[PDB]
Amino acid sequence: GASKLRAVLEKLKLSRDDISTAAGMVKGVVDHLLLRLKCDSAFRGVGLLNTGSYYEHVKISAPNEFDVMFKLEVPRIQLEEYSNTRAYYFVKFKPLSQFLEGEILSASKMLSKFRKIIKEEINDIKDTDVIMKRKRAVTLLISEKISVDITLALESKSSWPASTQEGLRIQNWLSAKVRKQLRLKPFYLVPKHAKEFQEETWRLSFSHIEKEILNNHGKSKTCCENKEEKCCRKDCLKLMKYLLEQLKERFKDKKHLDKFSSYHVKTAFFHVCTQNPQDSQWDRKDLGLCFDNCVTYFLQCLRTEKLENYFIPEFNLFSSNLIDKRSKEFLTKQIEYERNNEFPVFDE
Ligand SMILES: CNC(=O)c1cnn2c(O)cc(-c3ccccc3)nc12
Ligand SMILES: [Zn+2]
Repeated sequence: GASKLRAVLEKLKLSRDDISTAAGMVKGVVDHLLLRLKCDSAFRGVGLLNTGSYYEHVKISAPNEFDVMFKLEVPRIQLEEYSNTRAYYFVKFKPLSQFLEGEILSASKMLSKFRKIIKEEINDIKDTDVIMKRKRAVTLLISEKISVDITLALESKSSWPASTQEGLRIQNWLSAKVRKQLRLKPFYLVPKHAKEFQEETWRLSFSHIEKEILNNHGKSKTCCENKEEKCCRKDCLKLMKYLLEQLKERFKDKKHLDKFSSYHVKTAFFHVCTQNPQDSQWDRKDLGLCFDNCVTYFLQCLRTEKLENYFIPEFNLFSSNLIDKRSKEFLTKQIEYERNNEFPVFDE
């Protein structure tokens, strides 16, 4: 039974126009900020990284909340893996000379200048109302409705770090040909500190590869281009994302589900895609059965405390050090109740 699932997808489709207009406001303000940022010597090669839920056509809800990524090409860089983390690194070289705190590029000094130019650029913009919310990377408020989370990401056209070597298991699904082509693409580093925290580390980002895989997702090149070749991959991800957002909303006044994100759902989704490489395993008629494997796999990750990063196999997103067992058990309790009662949180 996919009735309640198909119902939700129709309601989610109704949010498309509001999200689209709101994205229009954000594209306006962001194109402006990038024009002003490009003036500074350090942020010369700055550009918009067209990655995220919106460009991947999976932005389910919240038109008043957008995340934007700013790429900055860095020339010949050297990475030093921090404390065997496989995801966190120090950026060494091998225009950013001003931000070097030794031989290591400072995340803090880099972000400070970024925050400084952005702060300076939002007072000069009078056309639309734009306010900047203080740091607690950079958050804007367009008109007085839309919030924009702005992330800075370094771009490296180098070969991917060794920790990714056994990641991106798309060979039997998307082909080895595609895996070779994808790994030839750059890789990003977002400033994220790691526990000790180490406020000088950078985390690996493959937002662009997630987009490529989501927007060209079948074994067949003509997947979702004809009546006979329609699949339910994207619809399963949209439903998983919506399941977490609804439960997170239902229990906001509890605080358990705070540490869970759409990235956990997306990672689990790519794992299920690897397990079911055939387009025939994703038939539109089988949506109920397909979403049930997604729910089921996700629950196994919660129980076993094992959700490996799709690109970095050794990095566990569901580690006890990141999410406490009692929180995973609450999320399990709720998802199982929902599945058992024909998803009451959907019509909610
Ligand atoms: C909770 N995670 C997120 O919200 C989130 C969003 N993008 N992204 C991402 O591009 C990478 C990772 C990540 C987190 C830990 C270790 C390895 C990779 N996380 C994210
Ligand atoms: Zn498809």
